Formats: sequence, C-alpha cells, structure tokens
Amino acid sequence: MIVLFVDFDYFYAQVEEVLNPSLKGKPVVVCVFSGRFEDSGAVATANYEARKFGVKAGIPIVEAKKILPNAVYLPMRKEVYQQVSSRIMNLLREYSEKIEIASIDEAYLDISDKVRDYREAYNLGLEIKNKILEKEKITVTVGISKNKVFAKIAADMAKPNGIKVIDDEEVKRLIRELDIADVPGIGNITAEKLKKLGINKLVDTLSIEFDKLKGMIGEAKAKYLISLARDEYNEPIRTRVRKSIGRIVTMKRNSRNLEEIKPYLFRAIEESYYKLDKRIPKAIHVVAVTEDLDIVSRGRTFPHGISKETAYSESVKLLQKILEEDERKIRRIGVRFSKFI
DNA sequence: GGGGGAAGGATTCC
DNA sequence: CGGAATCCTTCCCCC
Ligand SMILES: Nc1ccn([C@H]2C[C@H](O)[C@@H](COP(=O)(O)OP(=O)(O)OP(=O)(O)O)O2)c(=O)n1
Ligand SMILES: [Ca+2]
Ligand SMILES: [Ca+2]
Ligand SMILES: [Ca+2]
Repeated sequence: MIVLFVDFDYFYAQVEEVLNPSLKGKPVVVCVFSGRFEDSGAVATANYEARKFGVKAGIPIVEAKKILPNAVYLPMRKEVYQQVSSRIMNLLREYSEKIEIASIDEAYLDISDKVRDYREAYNLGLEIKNKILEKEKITVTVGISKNKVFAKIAADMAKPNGIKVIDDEEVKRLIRELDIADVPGIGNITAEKLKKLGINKLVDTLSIEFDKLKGMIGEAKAKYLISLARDEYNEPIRTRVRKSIGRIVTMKRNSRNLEEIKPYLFRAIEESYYKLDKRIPKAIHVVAVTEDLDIVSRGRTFPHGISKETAYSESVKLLQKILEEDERKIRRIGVRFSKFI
C-alpha cells in the first residue's frame, strides 16, 4: 500500500500572495479580528517570512504586531481560500479518486493501483506538485509512505515546497526516534501529559501498561499510538467529509442578558443555514465561550430535520439551558448544526 | 455485559 | 483577548 499525501504550504497567507503577488518576499499575516475594539483577535497563519521572527498561528494580533509592526496584516477570507482549495482538490481528485480530503488544505491519495514503487510515487509528486504550482501558482509539500499518518509526517518534515518519501526502513527508525510531540493528532495538551507518563517517542508506548495510558490519554488516542509503534497502523484512504457546520461570534461585551445575546445567536444561525445549503441537519448545538474562555455547549437531536424556524426555536432554550447550568460570563456565542440527512 | 445513541467536555488546527 | 471542527468520554434506555 502506497499513500501520497499533499499539504498546501502556508495556505491562507500564501493564497493572499497569489491575489496580490506584491507581498511575496514580505511578511504576510492572516488574521481574525473580533471587533471588541481594535487589534483584538488572533492569527490564522503567517508566511515563513513572518514566522521566522516569532509570528505563528494562534497568537494575539497585538503581540504579533510587536514583532512585525511593518508586516502586512490581512483579515481572513476563508471563503476565498476555500474555493482556491476546492480547485486544487478537484485537480487532485484525479490522480486517484480514492482520495481523502482531510481539511481545507490537506488530502490523502491512495496511489496503489495508479502506481507501485516509491521511485515512481516520487516522480508523481513533482508531477502533482508541478501541476498545482502551474495551474494555481500554489506551492505544496508531498508525503509518501505505507500509511496516512506517516505520509503526513514525511510532508511535515520537508516543508514548504518539499517532497519527501519515508518508506519501510525509515519508518522503523522514526518509530524509534521520532518525537511523540510531532505525531499527527497530538497537540500540546496531549504531548506534555505524555511526557509525564515517561513517553517522548512512539516506541516508548510499548513499555507502558495499556491501562496507565487509557487511564490518561484516553482509550481512543491510546490504541492509536500503540498501533503505530507496532507499525500495525492502517486506515484506508476514504474521503471522509464534513459532519458539522457552525458559526461563533464575539459579543462586544460579556453577559448573561438573554435579550442582549439573542441577536448574535440569530446572526450565527442565519449564516449557519446559508452555509448549510441543501444539507438538512437533525441536531443543533448552542455554543458560548465563557470569559475564562471555556466551552459550554447545550445541544439537541430531533428525530427529524431542523427548519431554520426551528433552529431559531430551540436555539433559544438551549441557550437558556446553558445560563441555567453554568455561571460564567458568555464572551462569544454561536450555534452548530450536525447530523445531516 | 453491551449495543446504540444522545449529551456534555476537551483537544487539535485533524 | 479567534474561529471552525473534531475528537472522546460519560450517561442512558433496555434487551
Ligand atoms: N489556531 C489555528 C491554527 C491553524 N489555523 C489554520 C491556519 C491555516 O489556514 C490552516 C492550515 O494550517 P496548517 O498548520 O495545516 O498549515 P499552514 O497553513 O500553517 O502552512 P504550513 O504547514 O506550511 O506551515 O489552519 C487556524 O485558523 N487557527
Ligand atoms: Ca499547510
Ligand atoms: Ca495542513
Ligand atoms: Ca505536535
């Protein structure tokens, strides 16, 4: 089995360099402005020029501007990158439509029938890469190996504009020396827990007692890591696609006034519906970040689809429910529709 | 003991 | 001082 992975280099930031090439060679920074008055928000992504001075994804627009006050800060136009994305995905769609669209800028292609041997697999990466760069001037990185996870790791290493193949022997070595931190689906909050239990690499997950792990990193993530350490990992390449659509916003101020929140909630719904389109959702969740930035969401699953009218209808009580079981001040508020039909 | 789901909490950037 | 989703663990009715 040979899986070819593709990941768009600094996607958002880059796309903006396509619609306005004057920025390349310059620090570009895509941002999300909340509006709770100026500079407030976060960073979505930053090109490499920007990254090398400390500007990464996740930092407050203010702390970033202290590093590059002369950098270009563009608000995020997700709808744009989305289209640009779909294009690169449909182009890929046929190099093996036994492909999985992981995210707005990720995909997995099972090139088993379409080819064998890495040599060729590689030569089909520049092929794929070359095409995308030509047809859309976007630089991407490719990963190749026996399974999805490792294919990604190959790409994550040689980025950007890279193409790396890490098959069989190297796999063993990574299972031995790769840093647990760097394992797909292993964020910060999971990496440290993992050090505590004395694990810093994949292989180490075979020395610890299966229970200590479920005990801490959840039976879910637990089985995952072990499976990898035994290079007994294998999950087909099947386009697994979106199972929830929502919209969340920041109230100009924090509060517990039902009639003050209501408007943002009704704006979130309205937009969620529009983005839902023809897809009919059977479950609805009212979400609201507390000021200590926690996440409390009260939902519901009907035995049938939700008409916008109903969305409005239940959204209110789910919201009333929340206030009714928590206490904190709701900073941001929204809704999320799932269980489509 | 466990299927089958709905619900609420946490985590990753999937 | 963001925003979108997913992941995942506990609760629940009941055969
Ligand atoms: N806290 C975060 C983290 C990431 N993203 C966005 C940034 C990108 O728009 C998208 C994909 O980011 P990746 O990390 O997968 O890849 P990058 O876009 O960062 O490029 P690169 O992997 O080459 O660094 O996720 C976000 O909105 N908020
Ligand atoms: Ca990327
Ligand atoms: Ca990515
Ligand atoms: Ca990591």
